[PDB]
Amino acid sequence: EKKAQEESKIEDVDKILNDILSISSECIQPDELRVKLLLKRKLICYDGFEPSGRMHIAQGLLKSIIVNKLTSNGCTFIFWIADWFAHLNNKMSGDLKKIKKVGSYFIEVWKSCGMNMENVQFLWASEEINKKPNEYWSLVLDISRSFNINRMKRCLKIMGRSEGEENYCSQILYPCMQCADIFFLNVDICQLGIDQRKVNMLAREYCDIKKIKKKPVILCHGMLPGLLEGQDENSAIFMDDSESDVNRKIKKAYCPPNVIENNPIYAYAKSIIFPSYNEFNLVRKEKNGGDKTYYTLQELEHDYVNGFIHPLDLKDNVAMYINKLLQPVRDHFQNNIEAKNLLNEIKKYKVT
Amino acid sequence: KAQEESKIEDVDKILNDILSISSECIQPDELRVKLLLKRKLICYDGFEPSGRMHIAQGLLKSIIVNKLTSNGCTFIFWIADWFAHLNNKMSGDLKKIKKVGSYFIEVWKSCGMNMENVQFLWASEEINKKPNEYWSLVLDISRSFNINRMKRCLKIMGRSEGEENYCSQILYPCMQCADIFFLNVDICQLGIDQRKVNMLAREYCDIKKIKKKPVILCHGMLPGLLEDENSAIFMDDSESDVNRKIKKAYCPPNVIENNPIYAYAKSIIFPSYNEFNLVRKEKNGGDKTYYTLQELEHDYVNGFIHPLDLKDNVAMYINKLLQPVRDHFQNNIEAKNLLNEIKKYKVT
Ligand SMILES: Nc1ncnc2c1c(OC(F)F)nn2[C@@H]1O[C@H](COS(=O)(=O)NC(=O)[C@@H](N)Cc2ccc(O)cc2)[C@@H](O)[C@H]1O
Ligand SMILES: Nc1ncnc2c1c(OC(F)F)nn2[C@@H]1O[C@H](COS(=O)(=O)NC(=O)[C@@H](N)Cc2ccc(O)cc2)[C@@H](O)[C@H]1O
Ligand SMILES: [Cl-]
Ligand SMILES: [Mg+2]
Ligand SMILES: [Mg+2]
Repeated sequence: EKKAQEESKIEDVDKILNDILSISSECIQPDELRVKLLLKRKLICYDGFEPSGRMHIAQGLLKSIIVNKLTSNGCTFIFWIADWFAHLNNKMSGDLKKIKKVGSYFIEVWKSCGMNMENVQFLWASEEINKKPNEYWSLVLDISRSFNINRMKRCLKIMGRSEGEENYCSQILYPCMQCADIFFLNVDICQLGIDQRKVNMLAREYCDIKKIKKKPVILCHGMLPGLLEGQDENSAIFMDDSESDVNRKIKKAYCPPNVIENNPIYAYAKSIIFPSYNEFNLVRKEKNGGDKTYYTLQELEHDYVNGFIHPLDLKDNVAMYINKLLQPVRDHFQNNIEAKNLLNEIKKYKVT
Repeated sequence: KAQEESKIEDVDKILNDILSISSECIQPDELRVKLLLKRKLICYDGFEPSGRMHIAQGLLKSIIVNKLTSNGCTFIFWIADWFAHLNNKMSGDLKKIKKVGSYFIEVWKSCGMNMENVQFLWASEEINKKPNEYWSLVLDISRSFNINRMKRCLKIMGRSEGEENYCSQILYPCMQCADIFFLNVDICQLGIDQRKVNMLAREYCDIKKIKKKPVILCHGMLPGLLEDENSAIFMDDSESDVNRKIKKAYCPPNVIENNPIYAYAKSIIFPSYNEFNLVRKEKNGGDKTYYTLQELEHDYVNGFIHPLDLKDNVAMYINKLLQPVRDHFQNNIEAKNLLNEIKKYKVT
């Protein structure tokens, strides 16, 4: 009993570790993630969002699957409404009133994205920062003392900017603040897209500079590609798209036969549809011979390169399953009259 | 009647007194407009608690502040504690920075600034009272200027572009620029080494279409004593320290430019006594009382005043002006322990 209780505990951490890594395109030190799973408390994870218009399905549907996997494995998750960051980054022409409306719309979508809200929080940056402004801004100032300008300009990607354009001082303040959020929120796991990893590597550098041994674990998820080959409004599906809009965008999306690399249609099947249902039921023509079910990811790869999966069949299955997962969101913005007028209000905004 | 004619008399008199502080006031005509809107203008200067107080920040500041406050203005001493930490002063130790700040207040209250129209404000304390307004302003300023434009303000921190440029060197001038608006400052009265960030604040007004623009009233920099601790006189120097540093100081004959000894006589001693009594042996020219700066300058450039004679009187005058400060830190026990504490601090 005394020995058997140790063996089950070790295998318990091993399986929790392995399926947390399954949703990560890359993890900065899986050995550190195992150490954090051995602590008798829940791990704090977070992702941050600039309210700058309609919601990408990666931020609604893809996020719901990741947060569900983390909260079922001893983690709590924070949605960070980066309102002040969107203002600093000139989103919505910097209009703070519009940013807050888009933030409220994001929370309305997330609340009906099929997530489990028992261990999930929605926190607003400006609210939390002004609750403890001495601690927060002292962190920001101490981070600015630690890195030079060129080191910080390597984080431009986290705000969708580049060195080719005019670099405003806000592009130095922004990554200092995002880096400070990681410690301000006492985050254990930084669960953001790979486009944010530069500033998360910075936070780990800051721990070694300041001799902080509680370094955050970076658990970056891959970026869902654009629908067109080599990746405006038709580049991805959004949470408010209708059943007709999804079918139209998927129909003209890039889906090369017998090839899965850079295939956004297949990428939707692997990252969105499959983890939602834990299977993929490929329905086909009325008599040609379809309605087949898959169960793991490895057999999905082997059969698309095999030719048993036609492009029109994969696209129509992807488009159909995307519409099923989006229907709880459409139903909420149809029956709940207050959210319906909220959606109509933010759709009249001009995307900057 | 003739009561309107005496109104321009009062305004033009205050104009002349205030404009005498700076050699290049940014638009004197705007200053006259501010005085007609209200007499109680708000002036400020800001200080990093980074060690012992330079006499420019004590004896020279007192000359400037009392000129402004006697004309109905308010003067804010901005004890820039967070800026000193951001600039790596006192090894960034905030507890020692606060200690130096308290010592700065004790010097100022004993060298002519214990008065109702002077306020001692701490940066961290005031920012934390209205943090949403302050930091929103810092962020909006950062959105309005690019990196190269902000790196021009490096001089306000005592840095240069040839050294390693940290991100704190971008945040610092954003926060100093915000202070001008946060404090509702009418007149920025700082040394000319701070002028570039004040010009930035006026650019920010034109970008934001803000009509209330600050007037920049920058005073000249006292040159350094050398051509460390000996490159300047400090408010806590003893008589022997002042005499030693003056004697070994730079004082080129016939040349007043970059002359710290002549600068102390012209900017500190002459305004304090409305004269300069040059004590000399008869064979060296004999005692002479200077009533104007024009004759003082003419005599020095023509060789009538040898540098040794100027040094001896300047050192004697500096020691007489530091006497209220010394008596305060010698007699007041709590001020004595404060100075003794900050003396053993290492500078960085
Ligand atoms: N196609 C895709 N596939 C997979 N993941 C994707 C996307 C995508 O597409 C996009 F164009 F909409 N975004 N994301 C991910 O969603 C989240 C928000 O996105 S964001 O608004 O851009 N956030 C920022 O810019 C961050 N500086 C905001 C921020 C601020 C302070 C913090 O303390 C933490 C974060 C981040 O995690 C992103 O990685
Ligand atoms: N030799 C001299 N002759 C004539 N004036 C002199 C000096 C001298 O010598 C020196 F080395 F000690 N300082 N000053 C003047 O004293 C004051 C404070 O000086 S400081 O501590 O350096 N503060 C800074 O630099 C400022 N960025 C701090 C600051 C921060 C936020 C604000 O909202 C405003 C200001 C400023 O007005 C300076 O011009
Ligand atoms: Cl506030
Ligand atoms: Mg007072
Ligand atoms: Mg004599």
